[PDB]
Amino acid sequence: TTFVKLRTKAKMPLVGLGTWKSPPGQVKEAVKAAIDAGYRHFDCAYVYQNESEVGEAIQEKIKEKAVRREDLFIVSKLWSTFFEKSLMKEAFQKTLSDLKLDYLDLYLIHWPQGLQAGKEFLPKDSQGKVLMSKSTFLDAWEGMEELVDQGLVKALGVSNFNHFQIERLLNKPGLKHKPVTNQVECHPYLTQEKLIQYCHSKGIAVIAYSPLGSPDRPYAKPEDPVVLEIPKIKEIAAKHKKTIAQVLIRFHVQRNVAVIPKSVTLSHIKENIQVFDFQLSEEDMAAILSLNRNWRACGLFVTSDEEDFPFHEEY
Ligand SMILES: NC(=O)c1ccc[n+]([C@@H]2O[C@H](COP(=O)([O-])OP(=O)(O)OC[C@H]3O[C@@H](n4cnc5c(N)ncnc54)[C@H](OP(=O)(O)O)[C@@H]3O)[C@@H](O)[C@H]2O)c1
Repeated sequence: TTFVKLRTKAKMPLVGLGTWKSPPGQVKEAVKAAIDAGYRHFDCAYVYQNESEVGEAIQEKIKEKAVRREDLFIVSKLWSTFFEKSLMKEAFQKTLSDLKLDYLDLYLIHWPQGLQAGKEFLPKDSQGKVLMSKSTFLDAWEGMEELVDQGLVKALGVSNFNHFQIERLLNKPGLKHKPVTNQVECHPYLTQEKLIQYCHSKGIAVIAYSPLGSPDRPYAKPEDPVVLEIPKIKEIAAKHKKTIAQVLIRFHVQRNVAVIPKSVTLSHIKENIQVFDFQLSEEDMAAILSLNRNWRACGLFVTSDEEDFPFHEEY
């Protein structure tokens, strides 16, 4: 109930703790507090640059006997400047080393377009144009598959992929490890009906991020739709004696979609996991689903004209 079983028949907890934009130090405390509140799924990434702080938190809770490594699901992601196999292996060893773990439960392609290798996460030319690499997500996957055969990663997945891109991966000549999740932005204004149906029927679980609409996001504008403030959510929240955020998170759990709300605030961290004590009615689920406007806050929009750009397609 609190988990979705992957194609491997590993259990992925339905609620996890997101880590993007959590500052260093705040993150170590946030992860400690989350473990204490019963979180077992953690989502971290090389490009966040806070993995070391996550790793400290986990090591300390394991040392203290609060949790066993086998009951944690720890996810990280390969950034798009490291698609080329040797660079992939270096990036990965740094992620695993920062996290202080012997293996990851899940390793994701972060973004389907490859970017030029170098020190910058977002390489630009003198003009300020983003530079792409020659390596594709299929090249990166061949590299990642070796991690699985090695026991360093239990399963591979993708993030921000459309269904044609997943098909291409599923139809890759010589594919060894099928992807087990697709981690995409998901909330009442971007429900992802078709993408979720596609994933579940292809052996692929879905992890929702930005379930709260990613308010901390740096480029938020007054004109943007406001996920927290959806009027129907307030109504449903009052009815169930839960918070608006709790309803936004349950909306994902109740569809058997994992969610990774981000928080470094203790009250919010404890509250976000209190979503296994109520059920949304069929009318409430239909009312939430009525809200999609296919609106996205998250992605690399500057590269929309470059070959691998996922958000052009319907799903
Ligand atoms: N491309 C990708 O694959 C990708 C992209 C973006 C994110 N992600 C992952 O998904 C996670 C979630 O995305 P997100 O971080 O963009 O946004 P989000 O989880 O929707 O929203 C986070 C924001 O909401 C606040 N918040 C959390 N709980 C709350 C509550 N109960 N009530 C009110 N406010 C609350 C947080 O502040 P406090 O911290 O103070 O609580 C933070 O400002 C990321 O951290 C990361 O792990 C993946």
